[PDB]
Amino acid sequence: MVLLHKSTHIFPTDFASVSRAFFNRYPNPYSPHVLSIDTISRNVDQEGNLRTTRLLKKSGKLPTWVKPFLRGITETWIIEVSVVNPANSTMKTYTRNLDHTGIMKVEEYTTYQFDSATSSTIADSRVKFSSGFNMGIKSKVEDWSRTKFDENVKKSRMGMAFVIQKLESASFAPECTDLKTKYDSCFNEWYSEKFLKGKECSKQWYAYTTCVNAALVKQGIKPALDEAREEAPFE
Amino acid sequence: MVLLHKSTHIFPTDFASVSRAFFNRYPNPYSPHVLSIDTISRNVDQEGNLRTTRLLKKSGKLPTWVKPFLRGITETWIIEVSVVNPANSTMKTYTRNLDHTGIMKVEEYTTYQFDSATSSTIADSRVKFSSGGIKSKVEDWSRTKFDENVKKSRMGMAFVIQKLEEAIMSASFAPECTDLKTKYDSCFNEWYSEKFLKGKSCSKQWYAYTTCVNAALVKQGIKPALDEAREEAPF
Amino acid sequence: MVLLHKSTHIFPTDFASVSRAFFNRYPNPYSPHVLSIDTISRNVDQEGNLRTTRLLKKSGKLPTWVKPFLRGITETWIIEVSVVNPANSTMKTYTRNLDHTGIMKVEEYTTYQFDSATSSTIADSRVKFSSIKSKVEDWSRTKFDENVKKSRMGMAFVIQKLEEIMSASFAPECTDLKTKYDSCFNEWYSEKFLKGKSVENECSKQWYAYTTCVNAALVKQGIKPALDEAREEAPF
Repeated sequence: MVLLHKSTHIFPTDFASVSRAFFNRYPNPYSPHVLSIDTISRNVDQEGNLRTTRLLKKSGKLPTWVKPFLRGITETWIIEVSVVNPANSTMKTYTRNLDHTGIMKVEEYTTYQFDSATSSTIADSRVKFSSGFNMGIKSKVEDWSRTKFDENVKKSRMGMAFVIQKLESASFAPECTDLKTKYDSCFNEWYSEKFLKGKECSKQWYAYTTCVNAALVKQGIKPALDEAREEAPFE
Repeated sequence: MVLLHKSTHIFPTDFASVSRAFFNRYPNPYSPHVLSIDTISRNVDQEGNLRTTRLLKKSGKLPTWVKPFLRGITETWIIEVSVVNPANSTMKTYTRNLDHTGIMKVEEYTTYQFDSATSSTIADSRVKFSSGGIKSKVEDWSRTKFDENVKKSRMGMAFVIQKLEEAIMSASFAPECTDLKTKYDSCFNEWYSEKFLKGKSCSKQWYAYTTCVNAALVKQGIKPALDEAREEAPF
Repeated sequence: MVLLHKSTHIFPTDFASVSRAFFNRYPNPYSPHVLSIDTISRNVDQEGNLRTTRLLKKSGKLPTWVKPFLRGITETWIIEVSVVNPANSTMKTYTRNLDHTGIMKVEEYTTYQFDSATSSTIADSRVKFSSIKSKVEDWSRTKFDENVKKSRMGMAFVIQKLEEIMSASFAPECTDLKTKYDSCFNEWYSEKFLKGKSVENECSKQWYAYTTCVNAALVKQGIKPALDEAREEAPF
């Protein structure tokens, strides 16, 4: 069963601020379940657009309709894929869960564009919930999905606003966090001062990605992540 | 079965600040479950007192003792009724849930009074839990919920008061109404603080907003329960 | 079954700031479940170190594997024991749950020390969970990861706030007294004790009023025997 939801939020600020905030959105007080975020790949493609894949870990609980052994708190992984076009001031993002996909797959697409008439950045989100099994509890799944969607809409807008206002996070592998911080800082400067302006972090990136990959080898999620990295969600 | 709880909090500030904060208390980082707040009716009565009814939506979970089909995350609607007397610096407020009432009804009365002698505003709260073999469990649940609510109320109000004193908005349940709501609320807030509370005294903004909300409410399952509740006289 | 976890966090600030923040860490937006914190005992010992025992109450839920009547939201009590050596810029802390210990006991030790090479305060934490093995493991790992995050975010929040809304007593009738005591203590702690200038504050009147109130409330609480028992223990 497939359930679709959609939302629009308008940020009263420039595209550059919104996109930077996206890359720095966690941690914030409105997203308590997020535990870590790592950058898996990043490059500027030949067309001049930034392509990034990130991996998030969160705590959470499966719905009450699942088998009892699967109930309770656990950690889940999310892939996040994005493209930024600095010349057109556009961004597209996609997320999906990497685990529990037979029970529930939740995919979210968001596009960001600038409304010059109102000097604001428009974020249009579409979410697809794909539920595996029970039709007998259709209404319940529906209710659940709506509730999840509504919570996510709020968390997204509050968290982004928080970060935007602040501008004016851990690796899943603690031994990589310091390296991540060093890379992220380098990237943030380059992103704001060079890339978005149409105008450098190789050592920091190398150290960090080597650390993350060594950690990922030992993680059960790696095959699922590799598989998802094969997908082309924007195609 | 009826369980009663009471609490008092003293805000070390003036009535105007506390009352304004009440109308703008959400969102705040201490109340993650609140999803929207709408103004259903508002007027100054012939005695000069402000009468307001609002409608809140929250996410939440029913207690573990309910039927398995009812367990899990859901959304609930809350009615909020208030009277403000600016001459006497008093406010009274009442909330109750509109749905799930067969399982649990939770009613809260709060009075706010300015004590000029101690330069403080006293908030006295009373909560009545009316529950439809597991008495001790219901008691524990009610105590815990109450203690959580006391904390969230004082922390959230303090957060908002501090923001207003040193001088990110709430959603409508109907996203197509949120922008209209923001415009109405802005107008009201200015009138409330600068004119009403000072004894010196938004129709277009109100009209557009309320027309939007009512059109959305027609389509909501909660409308009959809301109408019923609006007939009640909690004070 | 015993499950062990460990973590390290480095705060880019001085020992005094980190230690003060520890005693004022709640409330903060990253720890929604904490409902109250009370000081049960405090003294400067003959060696010049601050010995404190505190009692925290939090809301929470037992794991899904417990009997159905025990499921659902509840309140739980935590003991927190600490020692501060201002001369050496060291602090050690210990927490454990006082109730439900037959189901799950969670003990955490944290040490704070100053790394002069990096001008930072190092916090080393070790957690022991004493308890469907895989499910318990998943639960413990998840709880640990959540707690590591809440601790670092909450501490950073409070440190930043003081560099640039108070906690409740479990007994509401004692909160005002607690605030008066805590304020006095805080001022002394930062201005005198951490600077090696005093082993005795002027907070005795505030302490007396507050502790008398708390103890009167504690007599009526089911947790008192468990608290007394835990206070007999010597975690360090």
